[PDB]
Amino acid sequence: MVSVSEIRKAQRAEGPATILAIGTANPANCVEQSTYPDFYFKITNSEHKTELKEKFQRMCDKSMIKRRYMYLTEEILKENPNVCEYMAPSLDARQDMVVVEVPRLGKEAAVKAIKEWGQPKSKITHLIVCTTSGVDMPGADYQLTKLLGLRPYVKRYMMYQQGSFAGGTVLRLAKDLAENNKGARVLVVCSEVTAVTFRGPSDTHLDSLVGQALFGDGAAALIVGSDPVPEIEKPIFEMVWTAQTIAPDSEGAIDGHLREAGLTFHLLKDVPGIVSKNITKALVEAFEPLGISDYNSIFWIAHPGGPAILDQVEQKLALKPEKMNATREVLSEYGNMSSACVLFILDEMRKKSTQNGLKTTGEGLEWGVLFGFGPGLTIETVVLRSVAI
Amino acid sequence: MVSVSEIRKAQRAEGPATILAIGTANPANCVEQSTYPDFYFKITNSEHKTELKEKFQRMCDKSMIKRRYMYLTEEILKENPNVCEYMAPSLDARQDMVVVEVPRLGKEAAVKAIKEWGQPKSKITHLIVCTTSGVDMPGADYQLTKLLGLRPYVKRYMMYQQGSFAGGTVLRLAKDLAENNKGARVLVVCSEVTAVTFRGPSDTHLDSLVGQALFGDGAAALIVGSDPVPEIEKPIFEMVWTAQTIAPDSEGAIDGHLREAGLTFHLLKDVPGIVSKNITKALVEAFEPLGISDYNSIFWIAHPGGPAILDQVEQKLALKPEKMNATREVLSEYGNMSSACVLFILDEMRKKSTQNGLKTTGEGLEWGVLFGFGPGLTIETVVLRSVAI
Ligand SMILES: CCCCCC(=O)SCCNC(=O)CCNC(=O)[C@H](O)C(C)(C)COP(=O)(O)OP(=O)(O)OC[C@H]1O[C@@H](n2cnc3c(N)ncnc32)[C@H](O)[C@@H]1OP(=O)(O)O
Ligand SMILES: CCCCCC(=O)SCCNC(=O)CCNC(=O)[C@H](O)C(C)(C)COP(=O)(O)OP(=O)(O)OC[C@H]1O[C@@H](n2cnc3c(N)ncnc32)[C@H](O)[C@@H]1OP(=O)(O)O
Repeated sequence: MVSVSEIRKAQRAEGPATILAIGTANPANCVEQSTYPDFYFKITNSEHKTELKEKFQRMCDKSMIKRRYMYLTEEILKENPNVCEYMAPSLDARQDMVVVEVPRLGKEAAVKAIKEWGQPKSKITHLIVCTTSGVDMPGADYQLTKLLGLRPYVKRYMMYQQGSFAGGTVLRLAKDLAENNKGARVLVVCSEVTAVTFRGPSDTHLDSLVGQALFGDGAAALIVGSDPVPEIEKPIFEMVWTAQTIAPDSEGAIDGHLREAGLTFHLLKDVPGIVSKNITKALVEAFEPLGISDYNSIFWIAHPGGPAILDQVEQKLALKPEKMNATREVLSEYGNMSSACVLFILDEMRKKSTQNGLKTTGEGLEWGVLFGFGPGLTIETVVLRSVAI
Repeated sequence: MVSVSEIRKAQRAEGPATILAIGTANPANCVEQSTYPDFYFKITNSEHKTELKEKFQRMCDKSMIKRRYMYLTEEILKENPNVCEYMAPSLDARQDMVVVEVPRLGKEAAVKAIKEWGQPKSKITHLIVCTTSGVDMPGADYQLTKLLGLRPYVKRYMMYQQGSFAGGTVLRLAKDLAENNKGARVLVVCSEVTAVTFRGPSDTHLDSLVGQALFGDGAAALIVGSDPVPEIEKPIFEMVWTAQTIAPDSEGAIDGHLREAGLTFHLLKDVPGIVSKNITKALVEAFEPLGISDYNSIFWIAHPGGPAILDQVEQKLALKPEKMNATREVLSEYGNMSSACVLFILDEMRKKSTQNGLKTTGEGLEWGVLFGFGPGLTIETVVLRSVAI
């Protein structure tokens, strides 16, 4: 009787998964980067560790971040001395913060993205929620469902404790959800709060110190779907091919452990050099099949782990300086927001290109690449195409 | 120049995601249910609590569980008194145990599945790993890549802190991964270890007391793929349709919080009646399109949260007593192993059907249903088609 192949032909979408809307949010508290070392040493009761402040000064001076947005305020840190210490039991206080903040911030971003899209929220068929800050049951995907008033049957993908490469990983997942299901509209939400990682300075874990110079909060939300309705929905970027890989020789480059003292990050190798050394290989796996080899001829999105990863990739490939502008603007204005970062980048780029009358949303170029970098050393690759105007 | 539609048509698979191999593993420590009450009340120094202990003994005797496999032994518990109190700082100790044991026990289940499949492990293109115990960076997905030797460019989906419905989630996931990607072969691994949730008794927290009587350890692994190679690969079940919903009036029915004291679970509503009240809705969403209304003419796989879930569903629907046989038999031999449990039920049903010479792997019937139940209160539905012989 019932035929599965008829069911399967009727059930699937036909074209490429497309980004149809993008919206972001950050916590109100703006933290200036120039005065941060003072603030950070005072609030962590470390003024006396004079030599360690000099090193953080330099790290912030070199970060290429102007400001960061943070849920943690001095009023909040005053109330929490165990979080200002380098290693004290604090996971219950940090979880109370981030199980609420993560979905609140996520909701902000998602309302934005849904207004842009224009279409009834009841048409949202799937939800991906991604965060590296805290875990809970029901997850932030269930909170976000309630907060936004999504249908209770929305199909949910909760991606918890992912790491900084996961803006790449949510795209890679939405691609297949959108593409395999006719009519599917996926609401994608990356929301990262560093309240779980903030800790005091320690002269014997400089790698934790580097983290403290760079990470910032932010959420980004996307509407993803295949076969857009022309002149009703508005394609921004199309996803064409994706990959995930683990660099050779990179065991321990980036690890993070959730413990009683919260999420402690540990940098045990040369991340800038490991990305730069393996990005060519990623490029040729993505573009060799498209016949493209000039990497200045595609538009770029690269998670800005730190400025050094960017310079060292730019140097290695001979990218023109201009290739990393969008990526650097996002790093300057918001710091490293982990998984959300690459999505703020995509907004930046598409906004600048439209604002400035370029021919496509990918800086006037046809084909583009987004890279996610994080624990494992993992590299996520998504190949994009822009959309005219 | 380059055609995205020609790429999209060449990239995607053609037929239904199909389950091609299933392997399971459990810790070697076998815990008998009949004597658990005495053992647990002794190892947690709670033998004065006579009324409570009697309460427990009625839960264990009604559980319909004969034994469970537990990584936690007497020797381990004796080096972790913090783990035997109801609420003592002990997440660091418990994480150390599960960050290692989850991947360890998944590897055992995966090797078994890979061996049944018969093909080179380098043809594994995607890996879904699911667990409610422990979180870490790089994740258990990374550990299992390294541990099994999969290619470094295996596409990973690390599902953390999911809970007990996530046997359905991982199949819903794996269906789109396999269907949208020509040649994709998805290794699926659910591995659950109750070391994060094990704790002593408290008379003001009987809900926690109930999970202590039911949760057990275990991992199950699948190979999922579309367009199986005829006579080289061997289909066991096909997936046809899936759904995830949140039952109405169930906020806080199952909560789980990861804290400095480990994973604590809270039952704030009536789980067995929420499930039973909402299970018919789920069945008509699933089977009305298929023209099927008789719920005894399909085969059944239900997450056994506890035996009252099963008996209340059975009574609501007037299921013959035998529908629930494979479910019940896994409950009896292993207890509630959270996400892994529904996968062990597929294995049991297909092994019994085959061993007894029935016509299909779904007990001789064509169509079946698999249900996952857990935090939300969430209901995961997967519609399955059996395979001849
Ligand atoms: C969320 C999950 C996953 C994580 C992944 C992605 O986010 S932490 C994730 C990835 N981020 C990174 O890997 C950071 C990469 N590093 C950078 O971006 C940059 O190194 C920087 C912004 C920190 C500093 O810029 P520069 O490298 O241009 O400048 P410079 O080398 O003089 O840095 C000054 C301070 O070096 C500091 N320093 C910074 N990183 C250092 C490192 N890995 N090893 C040693 N020292 C380091 C030392 O104190 C150094 O020397 P002095 O003592 O002389 O002052
Ligand atoms: C991993 C993430 C996801 C979690 C989700 C799914 O796994 S823990 C969540 C899934 N499981 C459930 O949700 C609940 C399932 N409950 C059951 O299966 C059953 O009630 C049971 C096996 C525990 C007990 O069997 P019975 O119901 O047949 O028998 P009985 O009623 O006499 O149970 C004995 C005692 O259980 C305690 N008890 C158990 N559940 C109770 C409840 N909801 N409200 C009140 N009391 C309860 C009582 O002590 C009762 O009275 P005292 O004798 O005074 O005799």
